[PDB]
Amino acid sequence: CPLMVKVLDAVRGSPAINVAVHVFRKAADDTWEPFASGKTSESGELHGLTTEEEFVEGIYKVEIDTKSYWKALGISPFHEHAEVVFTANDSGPRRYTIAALLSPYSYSTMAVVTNP
Amino acid sequence: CPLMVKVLDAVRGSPAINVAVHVFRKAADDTWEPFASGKTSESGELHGLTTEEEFVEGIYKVEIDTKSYWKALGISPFHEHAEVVFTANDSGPRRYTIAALLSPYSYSTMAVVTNP
Amino acid sequence: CPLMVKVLDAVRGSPAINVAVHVFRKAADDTWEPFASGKTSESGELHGLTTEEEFVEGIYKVEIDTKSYWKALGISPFHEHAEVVFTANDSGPRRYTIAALLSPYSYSTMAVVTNP
Amino acid sequence: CPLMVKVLDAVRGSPAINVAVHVFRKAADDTWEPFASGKTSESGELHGLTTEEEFVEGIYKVEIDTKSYWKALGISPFHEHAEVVFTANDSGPRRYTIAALLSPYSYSTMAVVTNP
Repeated sequence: CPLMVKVLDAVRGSPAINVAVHVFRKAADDTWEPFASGKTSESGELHGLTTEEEFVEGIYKVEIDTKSYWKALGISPFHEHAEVVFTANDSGPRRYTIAALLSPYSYSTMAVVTNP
Repeated sequence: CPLMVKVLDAVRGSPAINVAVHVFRKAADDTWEPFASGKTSESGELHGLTTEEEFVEGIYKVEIDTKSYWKALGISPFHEHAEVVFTANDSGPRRYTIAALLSPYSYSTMAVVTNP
Repeated sequence: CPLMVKVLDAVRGSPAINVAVHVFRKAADDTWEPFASGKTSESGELHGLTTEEEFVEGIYKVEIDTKSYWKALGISPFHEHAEVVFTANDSGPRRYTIAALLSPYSYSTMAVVTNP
Repeated sequence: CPLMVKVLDAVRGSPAINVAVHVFRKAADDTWEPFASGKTSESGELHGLTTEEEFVEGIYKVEIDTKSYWKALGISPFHEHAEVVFTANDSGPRRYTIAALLSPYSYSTMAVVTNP
């Protein structure tokens, strides 16, 4: 559990279920290499993306596919996706929870970072 | 205009128009006394609530009638209203903008305090 | 667990620990009667406030004592407290998670409502 | 002015001044091509990015240099930058305001889309 993503739906007051999430890591040649992906569960949470060993220092991008979520609810949202870009593990291994609260024309995102 | 209120609708990506706003000031006996009120304009803003002379240091509450706003859109909301409670402090010249971003099950509020 | 409160600190990227929370329920004479209170744990969470039996239909106010939290960190925040006011259980018993994300001049609050 | 960006600082309750903002438009080959850029004004706003003629339908990215903003205040931030990605749609006349509310470990963004 060094990386967990949680997504909530501010319209329904619920977890955002079946939201696709793609994680990327910046490579040596400055491109975004695919790192891990998954979908949020019935709790709005996505666990198991990576391991402590694999989640090395680097610049990571978490891309939450909000448009597809809204569209399947009948809403035409503003954003294509929510993107969260951050340096990880640069002072040693940490645990990151990336949370997103979604509305059709707005989101917020928060990171909780803990040292195990 | 030392106090302005702005209300935005995160479902429709618009100003929140015709929202009732009530301002109170905490009295000596610790009750909330009516101070100012109005309805947001087409821009989601409510100007002209008070004056520099009248807006003395004290504890204020801004109550925003969110429930009625959502009910008029046919959307079931969580909150009865949104409440913003703060102390006004003389600390050189100051203007307060209270912003609220509304979703059915969530709101965020921000205060922007500036000196012209 | 019909009522849980979670508080996060957007400055530190952490749970907001030792935050006082007071819950009130609107009485028959339209006053706010004390209902329950507590403090957030090391996880930022406050569990055990009430029981399914005691948490009847009504209008509830959750008052999160944000000012005192900030002040003990050396920050002079804007708000006195964050207040969350809502009708509960009016279509039968539900479980409510009230979350707050705190910054010195801003907060957001979200409710997750589930039917057990 | 079909596109305006506003950036606010939730730690200090102020406009976020002198923040670099870069706008990109998605090209045919799926890369992000520079489109407009500037730095926020004393009001936290960036006006004059584009024109109605130039701002055709397409996918845009607004990148806000949050990290440099926080570093200048001596505050350690989580994100590399804040990114807002959206489709511009002709649907009668329209003006887009992209707002971002910044905290060290969190941001929220809102789009206000209006027709004069």
